[PDB]
Amino acid sequence: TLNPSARIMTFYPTMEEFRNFSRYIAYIESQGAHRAGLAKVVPPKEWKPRASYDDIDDLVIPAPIQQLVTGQSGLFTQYNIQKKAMTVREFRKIANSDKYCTPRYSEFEELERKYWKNLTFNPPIYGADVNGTLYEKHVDEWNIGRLRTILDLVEGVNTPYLYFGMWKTSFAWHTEDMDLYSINYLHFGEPKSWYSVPPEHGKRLERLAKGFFPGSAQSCEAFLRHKMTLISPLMLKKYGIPFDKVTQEAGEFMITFPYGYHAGFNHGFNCAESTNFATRRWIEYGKQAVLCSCRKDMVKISMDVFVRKFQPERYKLWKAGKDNTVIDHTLPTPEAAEFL
Ligand SMILES: O=c1[nH]cnc2c(-n3cc(CCN4CCC5(CCc6ccccc65)CC4)cn3)nccc12
Ligand SMILES: [Cl-]
Ligand SMILES: [Zn+2]
Ligand SMILES: [Zn+2]
Repeated sequence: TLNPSARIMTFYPTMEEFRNFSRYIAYIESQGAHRAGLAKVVPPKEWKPRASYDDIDDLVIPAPIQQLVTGQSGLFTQYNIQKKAMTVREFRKIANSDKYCTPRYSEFEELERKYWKNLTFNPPIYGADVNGTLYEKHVDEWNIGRLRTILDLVEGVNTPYLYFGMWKTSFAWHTEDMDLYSINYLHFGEPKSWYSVPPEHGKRLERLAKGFFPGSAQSCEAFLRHKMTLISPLMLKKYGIPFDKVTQEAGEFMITFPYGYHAGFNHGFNCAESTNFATRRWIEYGKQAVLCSCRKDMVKISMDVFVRKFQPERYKLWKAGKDNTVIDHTLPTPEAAEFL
């Protein structure tokens, strides 16, 4: 009944609302935010995670990736080529050069058309998965480095990663590892555009992708976890896959929800910080997540600790294999009770 449209919702918390992260996640779920699989949270103007970003020029990007894209007719495969380490200074120079800078554009629709028309040409460099934070030590509100969710019970899923983008750099269709939530903050720079498929329609996307990449499907059941498959919004529209789009601007947060498929691209030189987190609602998703058998650096979490603590009644039944729980993607987290 809440957000029946499953459209991306935007939230504007006051400084008071913003102070308790986990409570605010529970609040947005009470509002139906989770149904779209992606939500935007604009922080109060007074909030800043770092005073300035002018001291990061010598920050090392250990493994930049040149993103080679192959395909046609809205279906593409992205291949990553690891390049040697570069500084933020060397990266920003390449990002803003004539070769790699953002093209001239009026409306977003124009930039998006240029993205889908040129993604296979002039492969850009993505300064992705840099272990680190740009948050100052004293920042207690929405600190990606120290979120303090139930995911902390596990103790690279709890650690922050930095992503230095340039025009046309992309993230392929995927859900988070272990079908967890994620938080993404755009520290500075040019926007980041996102596409999302509601969790309730996530199996329709997987079936479509399997139909298009049968070689990839037979090799690995969870082949989208490789984060190599790019599918244009027009292909999604053509095959009746429901989706929504949103542009994230500097100083805004994006939340991805369990089993929320998302993809997107960077408009130009930017920097985003990201991590995974959990709520009590996630435990069932973690228990039922279809994982990637083959690829290296694929995250796996032992669910045992979570079932023992939050589902003790179900522990023996689940470990036995008799746990037949069916996930209702429309239900908010149990923590959302105080708002319902
Ligand atoms: O703007 C974006 N850009 C890039 N990526 C995005 C994105 N996601 C990326 C992942 C995979 C992150 N994951 C971290 C741990 C790794 C880094 C290297 C390593 C080594 C061992 C184990 C794990 C890992 C693998 C990789 C998930 N979501 N979602 C939304 C937005 C973006
Ligand atoms: Cl800069
Ligand atoms: Zn993601
Ligand atoms: Zn695999």
